[PDB]
Amino acid sequence: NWLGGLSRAAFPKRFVFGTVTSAYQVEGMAASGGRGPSIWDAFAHTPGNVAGNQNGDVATDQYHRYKEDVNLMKSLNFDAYRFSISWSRIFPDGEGRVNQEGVAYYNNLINYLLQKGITPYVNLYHYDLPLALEKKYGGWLNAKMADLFTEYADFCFKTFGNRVKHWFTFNQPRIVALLGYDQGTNPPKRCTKCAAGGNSATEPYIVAHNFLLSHAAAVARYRTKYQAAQQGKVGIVLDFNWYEALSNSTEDQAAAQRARDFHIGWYLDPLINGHYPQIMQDLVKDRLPKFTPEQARLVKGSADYIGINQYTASYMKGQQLMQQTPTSYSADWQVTYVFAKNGKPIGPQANSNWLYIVPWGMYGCVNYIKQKYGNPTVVITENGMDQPANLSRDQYLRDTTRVHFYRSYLTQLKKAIDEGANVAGYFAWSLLDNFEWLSGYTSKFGIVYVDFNTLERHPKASAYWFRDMLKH
Ligand SMILES: OC[C@H]1O[C@@H](O[C@H]2[C@H](O)[C@@H](O)[C@H](O[C@H]3[C@H](O)[C@@H](O)[C@H](O[C@H]4[C@H](O)[C@@H](O)[C@H](O[C@H]5[C@H](O)[C@@H](O)[C@H](O)O[C@@H]5CO)O[C@@H]4CO)O[C@@H]3CO)O[C@@H]2CO)[C@H](O)[C@@H](O)[C@@H]1O
Ligand SMILES: [Zn+2]
Repeated sequence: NWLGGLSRAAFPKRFVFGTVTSAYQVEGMAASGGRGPSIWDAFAHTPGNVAGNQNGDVATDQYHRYKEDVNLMKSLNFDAYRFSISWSRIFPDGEGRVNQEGVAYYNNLINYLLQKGITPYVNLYHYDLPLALEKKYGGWLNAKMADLFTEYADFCFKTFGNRVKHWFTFNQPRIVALLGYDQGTNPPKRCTKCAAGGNSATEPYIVAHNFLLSHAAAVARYRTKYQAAQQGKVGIVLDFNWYEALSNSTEDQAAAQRARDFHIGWYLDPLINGHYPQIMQDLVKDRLPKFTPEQARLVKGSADYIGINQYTASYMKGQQLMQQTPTSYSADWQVTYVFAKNGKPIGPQANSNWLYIVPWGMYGCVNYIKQKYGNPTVVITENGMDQPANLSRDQYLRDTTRVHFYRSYLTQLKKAIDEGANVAGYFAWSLLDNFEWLSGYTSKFGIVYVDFNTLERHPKASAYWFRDMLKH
């Protein structure tokens, strides 16, 4: 059977299923309704930055259509919806004056969700730093971001927190650090060679440190001011792809473990244990900022749950560790990526070149966190795959590969949960085809097809798969 034995009965009582979007990727009205620009508006409006010179000005127009989209998610039997608030739609300059029209939108969206029995899971930040803060403060390079972010979070808690009980601060700070400040391919386009300036060896570490301090400060504000009355939770969303040793050699096993530590441990060791991974301290040395005892104690235990975005897996090959002139965060790991073993690829690729379909990576990641970090409450906050550009509507709708993807990945998630992993929920990326950052509209991740000419929504086979799997 096409469900392959999956249903709500196959998961724990009260396990949460949802779909996910992010503000810039779906809302549209990017320069309307009082919204100020983000670093993504500026970046996407520069010729050559995004596929087809596309941008999120209109995107899926969820701003106008949100009731349609909520009706659709309810009809597909989801329990929850993860979306983000655009900082610059609330505070067009990132601080100071509140855009009341922006506030009204999120009130309307949250209220409709609740009216329809869909639980809002709300991200405060999803790459979309207000342009004004980038220009005035230097963005995430500036330790002052902790104060600026805390003040924004405080406003959101006060304004929405009587209704919203599930918050996330950040989405994938690793990718902000990597793409914004190591490779310089996402805004602010910083790197050692980059026109904007930068230093691929130092800035990714400064940026990560500031995300951690900002998360901790926002959570401290929630707990001391709002939580007694509101009784909600705040976590963080971190990407984690699985790393498997290419062989059972000491060097390959060490390499895979180094990759895990530089990828997820970078954030989870501070959040769970109050320090960076030992290997990162050993290899990165004075380029890795030091938490004071007070900061470390603020960061430790500051996530009520850990969101994990899980997509893919790689093999890892290792080498003797060597003294080397620092060049970048990526090069600091001293590992070699490998995508085949015994002459067989680890899995076929989706439309995105980085996205290898490897369902057992889901089990890898979930098991690893359970065993290493004392089984923290985890929520799978994104999982999904993409179709390419230029298909016909019907080809988009017959998304047989995506159906297989969800059945296989969720089977592997079920295996990990059945072995005792503390996973509380699962969210599909994405509800809708949307603006996929550098890929623009050339990458289709949705379980619902969006015709980008007419803006019409049409559920794909994977949407109906979820509907069948999730019927109550
Ligand atoms: O995209 C859907 C949805 O997901 C969330 O964010 C995504 C994000 O959009 C993607 O950009 C990001 O992609 C990263 C991959 O997950 C990650 O595996 C990949 O790793 C690179 C690595 O950075 C790179 O150094 C490495 O290069 C090696 C070469 O492969 C070798 O041949 C060469 O010899 O050596 C170099 C380095 O030693 O390769 C791998 C790629 O295979 O990096 C990607 C970024 O480039 O994934 C995110 C999720 O993990 C987001 O929430 C949503 O908004 C978004 O729409
Ligand atoms: Zn519209």
